[PDB]
Amino acid sequence: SMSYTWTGALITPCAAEESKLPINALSNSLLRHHNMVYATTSRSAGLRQKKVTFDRLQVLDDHYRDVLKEMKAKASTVKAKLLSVEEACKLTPPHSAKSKFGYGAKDVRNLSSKAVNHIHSVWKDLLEDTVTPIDTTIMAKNEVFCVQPEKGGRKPARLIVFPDLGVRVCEKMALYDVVSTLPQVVMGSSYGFQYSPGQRVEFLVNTWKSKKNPMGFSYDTRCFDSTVTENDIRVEESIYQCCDLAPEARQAIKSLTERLYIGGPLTNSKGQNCGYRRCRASGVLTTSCGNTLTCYLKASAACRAAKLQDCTMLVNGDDLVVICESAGTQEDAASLRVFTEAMTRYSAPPGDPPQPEYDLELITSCSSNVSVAHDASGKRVYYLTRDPTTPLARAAWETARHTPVNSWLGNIIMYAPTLWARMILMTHFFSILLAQEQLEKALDCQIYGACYSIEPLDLPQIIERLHGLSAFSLHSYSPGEINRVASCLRKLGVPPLRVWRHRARSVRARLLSQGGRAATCGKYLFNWAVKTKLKLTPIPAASQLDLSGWFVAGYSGGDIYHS
Ligand SMILES: CC(C)CCN1C(=O)C([C@@H]2Nc3ccc(OCC(N)=O)cc3S(=O)(=O)N2)C(=O)c2ccccc21
Repeated sequence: SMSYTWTGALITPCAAEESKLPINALSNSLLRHHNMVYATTSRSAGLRQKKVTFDRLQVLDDHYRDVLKEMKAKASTVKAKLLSVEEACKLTPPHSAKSKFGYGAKDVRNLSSKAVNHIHSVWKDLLEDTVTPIDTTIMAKNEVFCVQPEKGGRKPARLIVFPDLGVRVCEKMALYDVVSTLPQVVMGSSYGFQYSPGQRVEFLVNTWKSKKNPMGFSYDTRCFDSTVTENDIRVEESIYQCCDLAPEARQAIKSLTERLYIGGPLTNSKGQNCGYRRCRASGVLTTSCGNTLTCYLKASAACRAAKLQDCTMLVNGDDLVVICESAGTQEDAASLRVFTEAMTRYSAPPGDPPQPEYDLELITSCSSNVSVAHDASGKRVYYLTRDPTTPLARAAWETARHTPVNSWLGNIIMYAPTLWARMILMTHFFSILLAQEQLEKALDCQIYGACYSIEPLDLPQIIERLHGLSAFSLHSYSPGEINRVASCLRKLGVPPLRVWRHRARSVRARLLSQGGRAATCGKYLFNWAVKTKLKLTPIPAASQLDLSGWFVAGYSGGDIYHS
């Protein structure tokens, strides 16, 4: 069973692709070593194709079937509803790719006769036909990274595979409720997407402390989407079908599974046949839910095979971390080899070889790790951080280019308590917003794969709600964290933190002069900058903002808009 077969036709871009970091008058203030930042293009698609194309062997034992039975029993308690055409239409992003059948995303959102009637026709076809493969478009992703020597230096572009807009709206009708509600029921506390950043830290810290002698490890599956087999996708559907569903929903789900999710023909941007997929499509509604379930199933069974004691898992898509009871250094090493052997048999072999870790702060999961700082009272506060290299490289790109998704805003929200987000990201971008008088302008960014329109003036309310008032007063960061940030700044040629402190005093003063919500941004987001701090009190506007739906489920690749 080959993950892909290829015709020879190239993966083509839809427009001009930039690989070199764009530079304007503002670039140098953030980053000096411009040659270190690059974007992935279709020119490296061939290299990705070779990496993602392989034979999958699967050997399924009693542990696997045992866990599946338990998952199905939980799934059987879920009652899910079909979305109406209108409800599905409103979940479509305004700038989502247009249909090849004579309408765009804005037509869908406006409930135009042409769009709605076509969607009805696609739905009718799904109910009637459960065999005919549905067309997909294959594209190379344009993503910004910093060069990383020993990784081959530069990573090839990721492959995105997605069906037509009409099909995407139909996916929503059939499965939006399922993928939003089922994962937490089946996986419980192990489902990562139910957690805000602070809630994730809470879960990780509490889990670590619950063990007598804790040991943890992240498990990196090599090219997870390609490891997903027809079996896996059919198993996922069987889980979905355990739900209390309308007969209509059951038919649509069965059809989508057979015709889209299991595999299908690949078409480039020019309309040429590129080949065939027999693995996970990155750009469907069930991608996040399917991957989390599949990873959870394989990992749970692998934990049993390895006889891991008092196991606790945390799963987000392909991203897996396990915390358990240590049996000793040699014993743990042996246990992880058995775990890896089990995962490999299930068709989930490792990329990075898994290693036991006895320091929670050194465990990276969802590209992030738990670190410790101190609040204004001097009390230890745990928070989520990461290596700032990619965030800052993407911030550099967004400084000189308008982008659909503003990664900097998402990074400020999710990493608000961090040294680097506060000192660099907040300072840099609020200065930009002040200069253009664009503080009031709402910006698009993605949280857990879903698109949100967010006003930067709401940041103090957002940060207070998610991270607490402590996020505005954190100090005395860990030596490891300080060292990592320092290494990043040297690498990228970012001005030292002392320069950022000086700049922040100016940014703060400007914001305070503006009045209104801008003054609140100055007071709260930049209280770290001044030597004599203010009191900091709860914001009345914070409880008014609707933050439900932010941390319920993952929707990466699912074409989801929540506003
Ligand atoms: C864990 C989280 C609190 C911190 C890291 N983080 C994240 O993990 C995500 C995120 N997580 C995640 C993990 C795994 C994942 O796998 C999807 C797959 N199909 O394998 C997809 C996602 S996401 O939903 O695309 N986004 C994210 O969107 C994000 C955005 C801004 C800032 C931080 C983010």
